[PDB]
Amino acid sequence: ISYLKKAEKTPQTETATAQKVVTEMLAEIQARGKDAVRQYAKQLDGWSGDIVLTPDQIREQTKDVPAGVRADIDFAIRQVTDFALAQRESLKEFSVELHPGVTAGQRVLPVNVVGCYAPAGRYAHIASAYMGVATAKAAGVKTVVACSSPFRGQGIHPHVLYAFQAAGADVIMALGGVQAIASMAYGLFTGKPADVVVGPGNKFVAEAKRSLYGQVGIDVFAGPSEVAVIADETADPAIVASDLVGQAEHGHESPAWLFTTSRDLADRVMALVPELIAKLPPTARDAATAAWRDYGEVILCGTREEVVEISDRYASEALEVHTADLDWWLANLTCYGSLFLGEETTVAFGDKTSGPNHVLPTKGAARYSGGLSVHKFMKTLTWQQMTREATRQIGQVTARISRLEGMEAHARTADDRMAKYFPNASFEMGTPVEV
Amino acid sequence: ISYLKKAEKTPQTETATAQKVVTEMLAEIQARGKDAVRQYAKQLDGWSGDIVLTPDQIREQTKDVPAGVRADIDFAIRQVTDFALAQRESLKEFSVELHPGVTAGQRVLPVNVVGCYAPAGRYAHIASAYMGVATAKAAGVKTVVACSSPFRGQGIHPHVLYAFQAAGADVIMALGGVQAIASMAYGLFTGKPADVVVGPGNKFVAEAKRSLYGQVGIDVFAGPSEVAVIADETADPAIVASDLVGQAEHGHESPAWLFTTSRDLADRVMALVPELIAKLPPTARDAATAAWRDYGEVILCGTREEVVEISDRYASEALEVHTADLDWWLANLTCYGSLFLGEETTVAFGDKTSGPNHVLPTKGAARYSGGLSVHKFMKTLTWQQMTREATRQIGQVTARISRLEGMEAHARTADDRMAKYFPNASFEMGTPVEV
Ligand SMILES: NC(=O)C1=CN([C@@H]2O[C@H](COP(=O)(O)OP(=O)(O)OC[C@H]3O[C@@H](n4cnc5c(N)ncnc54)[C@H](O)[C@@H]3O)[C@@H](O)[C@H]2O)C=CC1
Ligand SMILES: NC(=O)C1=CN([C@@H]2O[C@H](COP(=O)(O)OP(=O)(O)OC[C@H]3O[C@@H](n4cnc5c(N)ncnc54)[C@H](O)[C@@H]3O)[C@@H](O)[C@H]2O)C=CC1
Ligand SMILES: O=S(=O)(O)C[C@H](O)CO
Ligand SMILES: O=S(=O)(O)C[C@H](O)CO
Ligand SMILES: [Zn+2]
Ligand SMILES: [Zn+2]
Repeated sequence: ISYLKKAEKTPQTETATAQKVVTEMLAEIQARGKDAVRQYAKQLDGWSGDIVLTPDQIREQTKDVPAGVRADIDFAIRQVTDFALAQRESLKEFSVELHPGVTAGQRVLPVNVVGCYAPAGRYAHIASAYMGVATAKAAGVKTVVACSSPFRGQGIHPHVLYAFQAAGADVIMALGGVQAIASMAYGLFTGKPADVVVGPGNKFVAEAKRSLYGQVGIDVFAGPSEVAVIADETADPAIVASDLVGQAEHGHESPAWLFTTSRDLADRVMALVPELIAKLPPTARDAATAAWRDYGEVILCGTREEVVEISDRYASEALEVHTADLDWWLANLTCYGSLFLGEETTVAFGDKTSGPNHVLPTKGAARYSGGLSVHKFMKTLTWQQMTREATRQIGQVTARISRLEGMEAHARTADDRMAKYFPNASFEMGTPVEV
Repeated sequence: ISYLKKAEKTPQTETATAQKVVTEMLAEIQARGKDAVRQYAKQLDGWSGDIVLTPDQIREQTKDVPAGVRADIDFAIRQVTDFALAQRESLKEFSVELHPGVTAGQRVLPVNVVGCYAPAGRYAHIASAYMGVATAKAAGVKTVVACSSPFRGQGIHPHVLYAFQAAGADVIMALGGVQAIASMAYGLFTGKPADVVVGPGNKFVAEAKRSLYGQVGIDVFAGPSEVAVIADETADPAIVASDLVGQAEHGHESPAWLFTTSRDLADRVMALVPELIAKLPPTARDAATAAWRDYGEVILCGTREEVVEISDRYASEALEVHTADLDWWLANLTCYGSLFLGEETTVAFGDKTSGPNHVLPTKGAARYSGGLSVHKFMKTLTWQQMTREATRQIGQVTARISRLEGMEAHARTADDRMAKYFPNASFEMGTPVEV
């Protein structure tokens, strides 16, 4: 295992800056509520307008959105919705018998209110807007509040707004960043605090969601976008290089990783990536140049197993696999947000319209979670019921363990049932706690 | 809706104290690592022994655990495992065709390393020990690190230790509180950082997990225990009262709630609870007296619908239902951690040996999450693969949407595939970005 390109910075590098800003802003917002948010909206995003859009404003701001644009977004919404409904079917309710007379089961219930964030800064994240909202509706969530940042010194990008509306948002707000996340968490402006807040964003957005976990549920830590490509000698260096640059344009902090067993592939890609970046237009060129320099990495490995080991350690948001024997890679990789098998599909496809959600774990979160999905909006709750007969065993065990732990009042709830249901039975219910 | 008893305190009252302590302690542990943890163990828990238990120590400390105790714990481990294995079956892998030629699927994979906390302070939480570890093993997790607080002069309570060992823990540490949670998160002492940290504890433990979310996944915010009872005129006040007192003994901060449509039931319960508490031994009496006084509430409602409304808003960790027509309540209740239908079962049974997990959401977390389960250790990841033909539709939509967003490099990954796979095709790929 050898690093042909090592990065100066990682997803961890900017953590402290993000956490500093978020701690300050959240303190302010907790203390000063809506006034703090309007002021942050003013000073950060130059926004003095109304925050909650009326139906009139939405209609007005999207009236001129062309039919061909709407057709593309509607098509994407359908793909996302279809995959979401398939995922919903994968998680089932059930009941079982355990000890005789003990019935237990699992209920699967949607949350009531979701807040969805769609980012807008360098780019306007049209696709993010339907990724959150369409998924929440597919999960059967009753109320969906959606926010996106005022873009390029104006309001919500009209195509983001269209995405939100067509995906089924009930409330739309022109709010960005930390103040958006906090507003949705606390129910500022709407009076409807979210049960779950979802959606991608820069390091401040992702840290704000992470800090507010508890107050709300979340999808996943979904910060500056990442990409890894696993490639063997069959891979096409021109396509690999193209794919790396594709995510590098997200911004200065987006890492692009190449893991390969072919030095010839690595070398060609390392030559091609700067060339591809130089041909980009200004904003993308600016982002990708910094990202590739500071965060880009290339790792040469000797075997497939070493690639797997490295990939799993990196736990990339998105992982492309351009190799032979794709079944082996599906069977063996274990840590990634979203997997793209073979050359034909690619991350940008997943980003816009493949179907599976693009809101995905960054900064190692793929070690413990997949991305936004209907699963993040379903609660899996347990229920149980017993016969009186079942409590003969369950009760005596409960009383004895409870007493071993020191929990006398717990044990008495079992004693009381035994005395009531079976006044003639006599069991070892454990030595009463005296201290 | 009338408050026959209104609480002066709620689960939210103590949040500020918890956060202050946790912020300080986590800062110290980030700064000083193992040195801070050894210092906290000495100063908070009076422990200056080794932290990681050796195989010989475990054998030696569990050698005189009687056969009767072992049989009860083993029976409980069986019930938890049985229900866990059933829950595991409820979440399926799948693949589907979306747009023709687009294959997308869901992989369900266990995390690599889990940290389990079993509390020990007022009481020694034997059941908590198997709740975490047995569930992790049922999920297929290969490495389980297990911690419990030094209890009453010694290291880990011997019965907690037996539970950890019999449930299948790989590493066991004598370590409590925030320092335990932190150590498992950062892999201190073991060199094995957890992917997910689970387990219940006091307000500091729960806040530490919440604050470390991101570094690790977690189960849920599982702080000071809560109980709610729904009762109608059919309920037995002696049992209801016993059950409320059962959970109140957990500590000064444990809320016990009664929601009822019967005033007579309410009055008898309110008379009984004090009498029952007075009959408890000192530790439990002290805890329950304060909990009932400060946090206990009793609410009278006119209709079942009002009871559901109020129950859903309280979102209790554990919810007993002593009513007629239990199917209606199962159909209509939406916010609770774990549901106990009918009088026969009770929270204490679920705590020790019913089967469903007892590590459950507090402080309103049941609005967005169920308790600890195999689901908290299973990652739901997505994969996809495409034919070249599929990329004709998917690629053109990607390129157009990308360019609408301003993301030119994204669009170029589609352009490059269209040129390679279909050089003679002419699609609208969008106006290239110039800015
Ligand atoms: N992980 C995932 O699934 C996805 C991640 N992303 C990432 O989302 C990010 C989007 O970033 P942006 O374009 O900035 O949009 P954004 O919407 O995340 O950020 C814009 C907001 O952040 C605020 N902000 C910016 N700098 C600030 C500062 N220093 N202090 C306080 N507030 C500040 C702005 O005022 C505005 O309110 C990119 O890094 C992109 O890669 C995008 C899509 C999916
Ligand atoms: N929600 C759930 O599913 C469950 C909740 N529980 C709850 O767990 C709790 C256990 O509480 P404890 O007996 O305290 O056990 P614990 O193990 O949670 O707390 C003991 C540890 O906390 C530390 N600690 C205590 N006070 C501290 C302070 N002021 N500053 C710093 N560290 C401090 C101690 O030094 C020790 O390391 C109870 O409230 C119980 O109701 C128990 C089982 C299940
Ligand atoms: O490009 S998008 O903003 O649509 C999604 C992003 O690539 C995933 O991090
Ligand atoms: O009593 S236990 O500590 O075993 C579980 C507790 O009641 C759940 O909050
Ligand atoms: Zn992207
Ligand atoms: Zn209990």
